[PDB]
Amino acid sequence: AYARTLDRAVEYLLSCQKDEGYWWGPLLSNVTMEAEYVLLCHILDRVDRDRMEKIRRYLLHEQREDGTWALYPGGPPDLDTTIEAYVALKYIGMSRDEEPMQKALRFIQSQGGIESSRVFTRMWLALVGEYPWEKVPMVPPEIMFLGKRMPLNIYEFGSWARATVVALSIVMSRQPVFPLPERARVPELYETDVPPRRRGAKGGGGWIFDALDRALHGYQKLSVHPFRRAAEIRALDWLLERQAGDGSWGGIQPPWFYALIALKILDMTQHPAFIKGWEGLELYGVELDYGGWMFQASISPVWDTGLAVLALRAAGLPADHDRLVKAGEWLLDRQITVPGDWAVKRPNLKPGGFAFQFDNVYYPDVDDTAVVVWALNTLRLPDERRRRDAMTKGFRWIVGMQSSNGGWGAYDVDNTSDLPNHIPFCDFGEVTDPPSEDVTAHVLECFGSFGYDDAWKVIRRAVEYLKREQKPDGSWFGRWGVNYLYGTGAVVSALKAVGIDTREPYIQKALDWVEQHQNPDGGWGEDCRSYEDPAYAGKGASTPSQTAWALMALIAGGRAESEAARRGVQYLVETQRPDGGWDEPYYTGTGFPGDFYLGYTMYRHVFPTLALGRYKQAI
Amino acid sequence: AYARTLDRAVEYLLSCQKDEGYWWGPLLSNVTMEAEYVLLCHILDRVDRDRMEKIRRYLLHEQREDGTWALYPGGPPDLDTTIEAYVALKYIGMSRDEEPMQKALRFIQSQGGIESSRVFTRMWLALVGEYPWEKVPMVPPEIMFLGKRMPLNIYEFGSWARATVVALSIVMSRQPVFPLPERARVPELYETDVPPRRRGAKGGGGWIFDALDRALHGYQKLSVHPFRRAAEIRALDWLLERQAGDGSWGGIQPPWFYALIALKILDMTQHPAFIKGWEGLELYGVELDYGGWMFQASISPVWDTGLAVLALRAAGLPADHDRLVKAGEWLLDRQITVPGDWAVKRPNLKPGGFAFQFDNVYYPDVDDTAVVVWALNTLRLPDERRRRDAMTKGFRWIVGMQSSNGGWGAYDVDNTSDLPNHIPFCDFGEVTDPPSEDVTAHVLECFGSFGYDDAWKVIRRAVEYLKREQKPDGSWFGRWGVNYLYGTGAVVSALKAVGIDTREPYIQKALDWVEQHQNPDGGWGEDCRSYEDPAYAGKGASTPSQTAWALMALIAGGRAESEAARRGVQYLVETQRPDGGWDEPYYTGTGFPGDFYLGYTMYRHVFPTLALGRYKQAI
Ligand SMILES: C=CCN(C)C/C=C/COc1ccc2c(-c3ccc(Br)cc3)coc2c1
Ligand SMILES: C=CCN(C)C/C=C/COc1ccc2c(-c3ccc(Br)cc3)coc2c1
Ligand SMILES: CCCCCCCCOCCOCCOCCOCCO
Ligand SMILES: CCCCCCCCOCCOCCOCCOCCO
Repeated sequence: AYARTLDRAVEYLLSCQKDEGYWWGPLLSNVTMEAEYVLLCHILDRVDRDRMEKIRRYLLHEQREDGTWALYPGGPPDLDTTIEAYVALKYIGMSRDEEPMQKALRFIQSQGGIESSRVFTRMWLALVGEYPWEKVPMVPPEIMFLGKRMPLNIYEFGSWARATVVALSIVMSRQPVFPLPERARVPELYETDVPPRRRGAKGGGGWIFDALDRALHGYQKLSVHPFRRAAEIRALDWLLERQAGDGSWGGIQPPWFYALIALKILDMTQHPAFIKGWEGLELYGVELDYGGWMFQASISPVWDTGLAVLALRAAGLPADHDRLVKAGEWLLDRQITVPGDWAVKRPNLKPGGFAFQFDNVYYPDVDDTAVVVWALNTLRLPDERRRRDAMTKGFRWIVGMQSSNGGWGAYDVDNTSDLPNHIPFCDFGEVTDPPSEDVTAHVLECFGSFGYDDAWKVIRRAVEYLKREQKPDGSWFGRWGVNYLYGTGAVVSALKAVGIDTREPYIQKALDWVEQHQNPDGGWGEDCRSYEDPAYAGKGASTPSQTAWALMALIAGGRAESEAARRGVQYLVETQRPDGGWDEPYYTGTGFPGDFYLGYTMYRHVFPTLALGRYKQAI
Repeated sequence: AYARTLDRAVEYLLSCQKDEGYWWGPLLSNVTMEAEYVLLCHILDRVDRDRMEKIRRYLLHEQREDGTWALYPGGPPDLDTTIEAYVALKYIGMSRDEEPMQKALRFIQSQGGIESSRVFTRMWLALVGEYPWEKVPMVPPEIMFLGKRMPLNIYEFGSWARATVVALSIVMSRQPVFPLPERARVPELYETDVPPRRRGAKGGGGWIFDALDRALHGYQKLSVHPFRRAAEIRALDWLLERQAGDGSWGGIQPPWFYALIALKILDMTQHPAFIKGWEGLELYGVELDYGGWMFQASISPVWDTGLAVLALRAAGLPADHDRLVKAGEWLLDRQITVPGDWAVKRPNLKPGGFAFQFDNVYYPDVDDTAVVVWALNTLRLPDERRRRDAMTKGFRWIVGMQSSNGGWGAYDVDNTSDLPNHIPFCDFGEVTDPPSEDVTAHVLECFGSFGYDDAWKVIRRAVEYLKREQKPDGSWFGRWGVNYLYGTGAVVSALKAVGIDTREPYIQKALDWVEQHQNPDGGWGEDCRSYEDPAYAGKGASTPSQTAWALMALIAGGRAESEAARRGVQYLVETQRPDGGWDEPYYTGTGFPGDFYLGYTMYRHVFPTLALGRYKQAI
């Protein structure tokens, strides 16, 4: 039956593999990437008329009937995203009249205008002079003086927030303004009567931080700021030391852009670091066949490759298939062997992790490292020496990364401070990197492959963590993947792999929850709204990936030979395309719950293949 | 008569001009450049068999009958240079037997062996483990803590020494060893009976520094060096901030190589600065037609271009010649507009200088700046706006650069400390950058072109400086050009340009000295030995450049219509080649008096043309 579905999915995957031996699907997000890019180009005075064009098609192409842009496809209109896209277009050439500009503007006004947008959005506008800097939450260079163990030192922030904070302190230190031509000024963003509905800090704003900010804005007005000169150079040096190989900073859009702006501010346009950071941008860009151009928030080569392998294996290909060897070899050359920001909390821990992107040595993450190591553990490569060795380093590193609650974060250990969540500046996404169910699950499943079972204390401490984090209805939150279907799929699969008994009560209570959300069409789907409103948990249009996730949960829990089970397999078999792939018009990836969603292009092909590969196993 | 010589020389220079509009002659030095390169490659584990070959041909080709290499062509065998070349060859493949290896080896031994070589040479050997680190003068990272105004803070060193000191403190901090294969070990460098004739610090070694070093090597042995971690990072950041656009450091061989080694030491071979620093090297390399390959100690594009223009103008071409405009435009794009290390002593001084090489913004020098500005002053470019403006900036920068004694240094103001000259480490070349007669002269002649005569206090203070520095016999030392013929030529030409009276006693006493050293063959020549033994001052085989220098001195002093005068013109007119150029098998350039000499490839063509252009003027 499905066997053909598999043979067809397999050959399709293999056809997507690049020459070097890896897989690399693009990463989808929202238009703030390209919108901010346009603005960046203006700040750096490096505008390419042809590029703007391609960007205009894209922005428009992405706008909806109502004239707005959302975070995820088929989602509620987003203010910030729409404001930024609006300004972007007006600068590229559009007139506030044109149909699109019209629809958007009205939606923006019906929301309280610019005064209701996240800090970033107001900050960008502040940068081109369309918003007073005084009203933007202040982050001082002096934050660079806080010690390793102090309230709000930069290492109390998540890796992704950290670099941004550093780069920004330099920018906010100078509060520079790069005026836009009159043709693009957007005063109309204020022209509204609706009351400005301000978004506050993630965890609520104590009156302390409120005061402190006003404080800082006042100090900012003084004529002399002693040691500021030094605080800046401190930040700069911090940035210069960490620049990634591709010229980015962390391989993520934000800090990269801010860092570049900051160098511009410091008259360092013709310094090696600036030049490289600038040229690097192109690698993250993508030519859209309909004429547009988009910029990736980040890139997932390693990750894509890692899952690719595992899927193709669980599928059927030989642990030494010459095409998988190409990948295995490639992966080995990726292993990070030098200290990263994580060493600040683990000085005696030997380097051995992996990054998400191509060349980002200071920020390996547990998730990638776990999947990669495990994927390798399933291959037989020529140099069994290096494979054995690689694995062991990565493994040890993963173990040394385990946090205090027996769980695993993504980039740091016990990056669980609560302080950062209350600053006025932090009103978007996550700011800290605490342990999560999905990463912890992936780790356990990694160790699982090696055989380490529930006996080992490390594994237990972790299971205890998961057991305590389970939800009332028996599901598990999905931190980096939409959502409960993603998490529950992870945990169960993991627990199964570490020897735990699939028959336990809590396990059964999870599998039940799964069968319970199967859509009429036989598959499963969970919409990104499930982060904002619970009624959506496990509810949504069926997708190949999410279906594949629920299947893995079922296959692991023994219910492989179920109705719901065989039912979901049908869905995949039917919905598959002639070429072997699958379609998926919905995002199944999560950047920040409720704030930033991602579309992992390869998910639709790899997870269905891995789920099917594992079903063919249960028989 | 000579008119043809000029026409011929002119069209020749014009044929040497690159497309972009500049001139760029190679820079000759000695084999330690290529020898150190070989070693560098070994340290970085990046050896290209093919390149090694090209370097062997070169090394050999440069060796002399006696089996030694000298600093300047036709000079006494140099120990350090020969030791380094020896080791280089042995590593590339030579056997201690072969004729070349034998002759060299014996010369080395007849000198006390390795124990008689400069610090650098022993250090390089220490790096590959052929010499104990304990016996190498120690320079600690902690030097990074001395304040702006303190004994031996890094800004008390000359720009070229500074960067090296920083990069090295990191290296000496770790005292790393990169072993050579047994095949190349050079124990035989010790096998000698002759007493080791040790070279001491430039200005003498007080017993203090002697003790201090011993102190440091002791502290080096401790198990804990508090804050060293930070001293290193201070150095690292200092380097990271100053890397040049081409990836070099200062556009000079030394620090660039050391910095690269230092990054390697810190596991930063995957960092942008290193990759760029590494790829940058190729630009300084040069394919030799006989199969060899050489590496330039530095590059003189700006300088060459600057003089090229002036010569072609004084010769005759129109101030708006389309071919000179190409140059003028090019030069404008070169002006440095950001703070350099010089700002540490001139914070309120506006940037406006120029560098020697292509892209080296933190180290513009007075010499280049003066020649460039002045050369522009002689042109008529399309955008008279930028020309007017640029000049002004440069001018101001030059003025603000004048030191305490009315003289001008090269890179810094009053970089005249005496402390650095006594450290055990500093046994090679110059370590400080004090004012010199030639630079000061070039500056005066620059201003001179504008009009600013002796009235202006600036000019006077300077003339006073020169007047006091003149030698007993009426000559002027040549700091960056071999030597008295170079300096005296500069000064006199300058003084003439600033309105002074060529008839004065001291002026006449100079011109006389000139006429007095004219060689029988009608030309002038001064050998590089004139830095070690006075009997050589103004003595040596005639060269096109030095002849052209003495001519400018004579033409300026009114004695243009002299015997010696017309006599020297003959020399040039005759010795000139059929193509238009001139030959010059001798170095006329000076890096460090008595320690490092340079061959300016373009000198032989430009100065003769400029001297001839100025003779055609006196009629
Ligand atoms: C899929 C598995 C998740 N696991 C953990 C691997 C790591 C993935 C990379 O995680 C991120 C995490 C954050 C980001 C951002 C981003 C976007 C906007 C802001 Br504001 C800040 C960061 C852009 O790309 C990102 C990628
Ligand atoms: C011709 C005019 C001189 N004027 C002033 C312009 C500046 C020229 C650059 O001066 C230098 C000055 C020093 C160096 C070194 C060098 C070589 C060995 C060591 Br050790 C240290 C530096 C290599 O190249 C150099 C070039
Ligand atoms: C000069 C110290 C070299 C020793 C490196 C250990 C650094 C420990 O990391 C602590 C914080 O820095 C995070 C890592 O990325 C650092 C890059 O800087 C490179 C070498 O200092
Ligand atoms: C963050 C301060 C930036 C202002 C620096 C100017 C300081 C005065 O110059 C001191 C000497 O250092 C030379 C500066 O240029 C080198 C690179 O350092 C980068 C920031 O300017």
